[PDB]
Amino acid sequence: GLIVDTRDVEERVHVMRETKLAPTVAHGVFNPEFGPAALSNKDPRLNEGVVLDEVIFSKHKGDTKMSAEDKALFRRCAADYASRLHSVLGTANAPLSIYEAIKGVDGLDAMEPDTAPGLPWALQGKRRGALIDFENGTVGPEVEAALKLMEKREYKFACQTFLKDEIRPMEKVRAGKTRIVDVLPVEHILYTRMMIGRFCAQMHSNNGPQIGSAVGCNPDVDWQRFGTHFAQYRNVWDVDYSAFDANHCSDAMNIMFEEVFRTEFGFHPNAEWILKTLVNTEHAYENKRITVEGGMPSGCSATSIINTILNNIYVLYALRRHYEGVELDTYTMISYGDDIVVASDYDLDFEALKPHFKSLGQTITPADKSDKGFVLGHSITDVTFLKRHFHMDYGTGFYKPVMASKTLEAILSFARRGTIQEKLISVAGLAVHSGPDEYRRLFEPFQGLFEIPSYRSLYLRWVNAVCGDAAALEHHHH
Ligand SMILES: [Mn+2]
Repeated sequence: GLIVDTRDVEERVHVMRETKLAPTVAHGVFNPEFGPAALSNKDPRLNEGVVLDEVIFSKHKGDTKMSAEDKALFRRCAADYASRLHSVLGTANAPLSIYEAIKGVDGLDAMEPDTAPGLPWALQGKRRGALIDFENGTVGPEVEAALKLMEKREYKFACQTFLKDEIRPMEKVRAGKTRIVDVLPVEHILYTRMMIGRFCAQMHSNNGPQIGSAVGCNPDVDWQRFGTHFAQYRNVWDVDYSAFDANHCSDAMNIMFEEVFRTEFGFHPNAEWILKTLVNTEHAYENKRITVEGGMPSGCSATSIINTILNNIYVLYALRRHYEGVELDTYTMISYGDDIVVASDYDLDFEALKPHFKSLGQTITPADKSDKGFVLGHSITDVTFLKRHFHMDYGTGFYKPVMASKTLEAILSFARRGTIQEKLISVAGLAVHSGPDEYRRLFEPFQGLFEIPSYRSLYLRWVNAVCGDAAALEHHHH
């Protein structure tokens, strides 16, 4: 994004906090090169010269204005992807009711009752529950008023910069690279869900290579589906971006919103409008108000879907900008936000695509260090996706999502107080695919103090999850 204005105002929107994460018993055993992100400039771990807001907004180094020709190409790619998307999902894209937007529907989680309400409510000491009845799925007069402004396209708002309390590599922690959540007003999230939540629900339910989206997938179940699909192709590329969300140019965002969320695909006219309010945004950090043109705000509602859609269009765009005769069946891919796996039988020169991604303001690099850039010949078993490898389970012959042990060690080394038992059961679901020896080793520090699921129990759970028929078939003989 391009920072076009910065000004100081009277109202100080607080951003500095103390971490809720503490080391666990596993920290002393694994000693990970990971720690809680700095949530304050006074944090002693920070390097000299580090000012949080400067580092946080340093990713905004311009809004790439695409040529007329490139925008035309982009719109064709956006429309072609949209065509695939709405062919698979259908056109049942009318607004959710206020009740449905709050309470959720099949394939769309309910709204969080006690997360940050955003501005100006945070400054007024009003929590989300003061504005919305999450039990009954109704809204108070303030939100009702705001919804009318959105209906009339007169609604304006500021985003609240919220520091992400999370574990990061210590290199990034000390550099002040604390990630953020751009907290939009609760009514904006509500209306966005009203406008495109039905579409988002359908995206989740139809996740896969066909629509190029893994959003709403269950890695336990879907690694078999994804792994088997990508194993059929000669080439598989693990592509990485740098600041994917920040570098979405306004042209790309606008054109995507225009082609994907058209009224002819069942959307209300304000679906495009409310999405377009994400393009030029004002961000509150303490007394500073920073206006950014371009880039996707780091939200938690429709952000992953939007980023996933753009990722799909980018690949089509880049390939078509370099090669002639490129269509959606020239390659295959799946994406979750910035994360992406691409495959094709064609020897696609991904190194040569670099400048074409650059015309979108995006910088692509291979997942591995840089073996003289991108290369052909890699398979599904070489790549990572959602921090998970595609490994073959010897017991079943199904693909399983295997996380690196150092990742799991880092995850296990920290936790929010009072949540550890819950976290361990969750992480056990991730760790089971590493095998019984590694599973045992990872949870050994917690044995006795907490209930650790048996490897056996999680393996059997997984077998049925990935293939119920296989689980059944194993009981045919004594
Ligand atoms: Mn990657």
